[PDB]
Amino acid sequence: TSFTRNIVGRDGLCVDVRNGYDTDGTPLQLWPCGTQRNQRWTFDSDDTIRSMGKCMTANGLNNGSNIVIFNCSTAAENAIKWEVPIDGSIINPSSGLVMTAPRAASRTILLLEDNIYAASQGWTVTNNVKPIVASIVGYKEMCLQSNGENNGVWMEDCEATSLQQQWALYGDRTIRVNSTRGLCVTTNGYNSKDLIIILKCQGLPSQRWFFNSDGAIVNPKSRLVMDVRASNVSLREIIIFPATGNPNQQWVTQVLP
Ligand SMILES: *[C@@H]1O[C@H](CO)[C@@H](O[C@@H]2O[C@H](CO)[C@@H](O)[C@H](O)[C@H]2NC(C)=O)[C@H](O[C@@H]2O[C@@H](C)[C@@H](O)[C@@H](O)[C@@H]2O)[C@H]1NC(C)=O
Ligand SMILES: *[C@@H]1O[C@H](CO)[C@@H](O[C@@H]2O[C@H](CO)[C@@H](O)[C@H](O)[C@H]2NC(C)=O)[C@H](O[C@@H]2O[C@@H](C)[C@@H](O)[C@@H](O)[C@@H]2O)[C@H]1NC(C)=O
Ligand SMILES: *[C@@H]1O[C@H](CO)[C@@H](O[C@@H]2O[C@H](CO)[C@@H](O)[C@H](O)[C@H]2NC(C)=O)[C@H](O)[C@H]1NC(C)=O
Ligand SMILES: *[C@@H]1O[C@H](CO)[C@@H](O)[C@H](O)[C@H]1NC(C)=O
Repeated sequence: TSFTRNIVGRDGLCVDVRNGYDTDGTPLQLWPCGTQRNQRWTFDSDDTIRSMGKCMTANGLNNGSNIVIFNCSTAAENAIKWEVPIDGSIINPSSGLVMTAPRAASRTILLLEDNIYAASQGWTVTNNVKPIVASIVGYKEMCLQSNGENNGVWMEDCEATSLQQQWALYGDRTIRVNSTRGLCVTTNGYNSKDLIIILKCQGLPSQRWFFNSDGAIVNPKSRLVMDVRASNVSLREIIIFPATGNPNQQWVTQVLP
């Protein structure tokens, strides 16, 4: 079967066929999300992703190769097949390379690159082109809360009026301070017990997260998950740690009004 959606990525911008041209070889880029046909992507059971009747195509299968639109019947078969890993990557199976936005700006051209699980490599296939705004409820039914740039995140009693408990879940798989959307939940390293803080969004692997089906919030590069340190909310420390399924690693999003 087939179905059509937008594809939201870095900084909440959308995958867009540049200038709305359908000529073979036209690059894909980031552009602010809308309803224009050059942002509407049809996913077919043959693993093609189509816009304006043509296919998302790797113009080469090397690190740094450009991704373009191209006639689906004349492109190389290997170059038009894509899958959508549950962590939000868009992968070309033949090469193993993944769709990447190398800069945050509008008009950045999308490339196939080595998978480093970067936030620049995160995408969401959806008709809602706005970030989802939610509280993140965890251990002891408390809420995850921001506390400024460079500072730790930590747990507090949930309050409908606390803006610092309000998170924008962006299409690039970043978790952002809703009121200050240039700031990202960031692990301060990839090792167990590294602290989770807020830092300027930079596309990094340390800023990419995945909400899995076991109630964990996973950092794909490290493999490790958000953890209320020592099950002790008074420490005011959230770390990354291996997944245990314990109550201090369970989370659920609660959509905000
Ligand atoms: C695949 O392409 C990437 C983008 O060109 C390479 O990473 C980039 O390497 C640049 C130096 O050549 C570096 O200044 C860029 O910031 C970096 N981009 C990022 C953020 O990944 C990548 O090169 C590998 O990784 C980089 C960071 C260095 O460690 C290089 O020595 C590595 O070769 C390319 N991968 C390969 C396998 O060449
Ligand atoms: C993809 O490239 C194909 C090969 O060049 C195009 O099919 C060819 O379209 C020609 C111009 O319309 C037509 O004279 C040829 O007979 C046909 N060739 C073959 C081998 O089918 C194709 O065009 C689409 O498909 C054809 C069948 C017609 O329906 C066209 O009007 C379609 O545009 C190219 N696809 C696209 C979307 O451009
Ligand atoms: C989250 O932050 C967003 C962005 O600042 C807030 O959305 C703005 O809200 C005002 C008032 O309703 C609107 O007029 C703007 O159009 C909104 N902007 C955007 C870009 O969406 C939002 O209210 C915040 N809180 C929640 C719960 O979503
Ligand atoms: C939790 O952390 C606080 C703050 O550091 C500390 O005073 C308290 O003793 C800890 N509780 C436990 C059970 O370790």
